[PDB]
Amino acid sequence: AYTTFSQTKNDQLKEPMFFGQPVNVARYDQQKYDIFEKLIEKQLSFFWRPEEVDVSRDRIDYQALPEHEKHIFISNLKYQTLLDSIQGRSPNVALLPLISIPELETWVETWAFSETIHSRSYTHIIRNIVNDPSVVFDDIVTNEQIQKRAEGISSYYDELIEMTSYWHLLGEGTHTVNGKTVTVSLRELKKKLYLCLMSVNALEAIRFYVSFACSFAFAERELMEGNAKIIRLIARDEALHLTGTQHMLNLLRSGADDPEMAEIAEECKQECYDLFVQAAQQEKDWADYLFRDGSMIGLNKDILCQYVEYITNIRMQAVGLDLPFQTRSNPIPWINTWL
Amino acid sequence: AYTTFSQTKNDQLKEPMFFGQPVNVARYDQQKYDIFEKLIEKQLSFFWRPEEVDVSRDRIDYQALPEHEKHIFISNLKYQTLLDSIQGRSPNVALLPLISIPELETWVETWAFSETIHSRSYTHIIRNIVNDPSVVFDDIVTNEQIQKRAEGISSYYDELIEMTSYWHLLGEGTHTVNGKTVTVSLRELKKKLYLCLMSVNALEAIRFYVSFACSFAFAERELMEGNAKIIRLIARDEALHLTGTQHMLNLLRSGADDPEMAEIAEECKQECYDLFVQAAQQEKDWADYLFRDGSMIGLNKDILCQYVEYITNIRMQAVGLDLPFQTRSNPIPWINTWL
Ligand SMILES: [Fe+3]
Ligand SMILES: [Fe+3]
Ligand SMILES: [Fe+3]
Ligand SMILES: [Fe+3]
Repeated sequence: AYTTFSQTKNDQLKEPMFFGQPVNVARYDQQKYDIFEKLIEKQLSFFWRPEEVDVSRDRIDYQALPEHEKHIFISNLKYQTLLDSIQGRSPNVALLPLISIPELETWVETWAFSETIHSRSYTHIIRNIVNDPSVVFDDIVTNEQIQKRAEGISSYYDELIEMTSYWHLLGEGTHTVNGKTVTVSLRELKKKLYLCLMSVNALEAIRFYVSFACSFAFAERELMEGNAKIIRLIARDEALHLTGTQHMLNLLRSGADDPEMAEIAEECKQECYDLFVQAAQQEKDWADYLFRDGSMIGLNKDILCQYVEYITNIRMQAVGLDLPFQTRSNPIPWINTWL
Repeated sequence: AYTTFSQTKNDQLKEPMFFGQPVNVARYDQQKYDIFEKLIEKQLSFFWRPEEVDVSRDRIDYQALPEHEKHIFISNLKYQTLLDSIQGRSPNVALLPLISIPELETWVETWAFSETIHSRSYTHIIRNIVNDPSVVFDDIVTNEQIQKRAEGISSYYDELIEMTSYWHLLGEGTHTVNGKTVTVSLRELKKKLYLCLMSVNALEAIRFYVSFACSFAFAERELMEGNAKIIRLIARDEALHLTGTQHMLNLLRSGADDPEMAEIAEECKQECYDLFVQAAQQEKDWADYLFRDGSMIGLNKDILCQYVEYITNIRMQAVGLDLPFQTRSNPIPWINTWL
């Protein structure tokens, strides 16, 4: 059974990141892993609000864009909004119940919070460039291309949450539920967690960076400059987010936190590799949708797909996966000005 | 089954606050209840960090305090830390899975986040006034007086979470779990939610304000002035927090959100009244512990108990409960300078 204040006095410096005794006292004078304390402190130092960015020129730019360029821009913004709708809530609902050290617990809540600022900022942008935001927001849910990605990404979270509820209620073992063989295994729940974090790492480290390239390609043409300033702030946060999941995954991998996780991560490695490859392929297929009606100065299906391969290689190496693509230089080095 | 991105395109302006379709798209161009949008905007405008307050003089003050005055101060700070350890995590774990409108979802995550800043600020204070913070933080978990209050407060949250997991997995009905009669009723889950919010409202609106009086009584003597400046910031946040739960409770009460909740709230009213009375009595009994070794200029068991009765009456009226105590003027009007 899960509890919001566990009554056992435990040494929180010896707890594992996940699945230990739920955190009772929230204290910040000591850390098992100070990366999480440093990320909290940095995310707090970055605190920004969308309304401090002038987006008033972007309506004119948007109106002046050719129709296929509107399609590129607004499809990209709808996807970002989709992704951070998930990211605003899911770290809290999915990970918080499983965390057993206070610095990780507070990082996850600071992370999710910073995502709601991202979500609020996409509303600020949408409201300022179209006449009827409802059209945009409704299309996020019903768009065939977008909901393909939503269903895959949300399933990593949903499956972790469902298994968690079974574990908190039933505990480990083979259980009878209405006459069904429900086998609750902590090793399996640990696998769901590790895969979910891998999917979240691809989400922030690859999927959002593909979208940043689209946003900044407009800024390179001196268009949608209010949008670009916001995305600069979002990208600076995203670098913190993906660093956190990088450290979670690698600490789980190393056996330094939980020795059972090290062998789980090895049994999962082909699964994780494949999950990352499928995400990169999905992002490549998304560029076909973005550029279905034509391309724009500085960005097209070919260039963006090169960038998918380039960034996927970097992120996969950083979590110890093999590289799925040929090594290559950055095909859009102008993006570095914005990151 | 709970889902982090529900694929049905729903009119979020017609959803109920709780138990409807989980929020898919996070948008902020429209609200069913704009109180939650206003609270988000205000809490964001208040963003502060504990390290911008100078607490360097408080170690000297603390050292100069007589031993019973140290006991008053540090017991109060341990309780505040206890309470916001719970408040840092519990809104997210307990309420987020049940929310079906985006402005409420984002308020709850902003609320919980602001609580982690409160928790970080108590670490900042503790670290700066004692030599060994571990002694303080360990006593929060093992202190007989403190864990009485922790167990009661956390049980409202824990019971709501447990019933939620049953509801998401099993749905409504009479179910067989390992041969047990598990009756999942949404009417009963709604009752657990409404009582939990009542307990959270007493927590922020009464229990913390009793503790604010203790902190500010030192500031009135020109002692622990760094602590007092932090608690001023915390109290200004707390006024937003309790306003949110006030509106949640009253909207549930009125039947404007969910007509089934209106009749549930009426069937719960004696229970809620009693829960508030028990909390006020617990806070009165806490003053006996605070002042067990003596009192200080401006604050003693009698005065603080008067303030319990005074503030309890105000908060209970604001959520439509009858007043348990005689009407009385504010016994500590100097507290208004700090609030
Ligand atoms: Fe984001
Ligand atoms: Fe992110
Ligand atoms: Fe607080
Ligand atoms: Fe609060």
